[PDB]
Amino acid sequence: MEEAKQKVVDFLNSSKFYFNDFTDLFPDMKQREVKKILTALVNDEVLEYWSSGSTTMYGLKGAGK
Amino acid sequence: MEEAKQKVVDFLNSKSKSKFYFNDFTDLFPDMKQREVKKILTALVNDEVLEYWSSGSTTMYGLKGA
Repeated sequence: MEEAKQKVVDFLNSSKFYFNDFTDLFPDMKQREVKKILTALVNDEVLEYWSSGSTTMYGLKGAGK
Repeated sequence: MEEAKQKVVDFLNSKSKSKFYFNDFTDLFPDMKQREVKKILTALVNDEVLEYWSSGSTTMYGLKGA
């Protein structure tokens, strides 16, 4: 798959991570760009996300369970 | 994803251990051919939804990260 998406899968495939923890890992990306990459992974069901506090939290599919 | 692949995902995303045998899945899909079940599971592994394990004389599958 895509390189930026694989970077996200490997980081978690190893704590609690929010949307801004990901935008920190992609310095040369826009907030818009990173949200799209993470949303594409949720669509494909590699990741699963939800509303947590005043932002969003992401994890590998089944993290909640 | 397609119905056959979503079926697999719903079963593993439950409260159910980390990995199951290839035959645990063919057990769930009695209608499907063994070849077709191996096909969808290999595809799910290719898309990194599932992790693949060689176990004994057979194979094991589970949610990536499990």
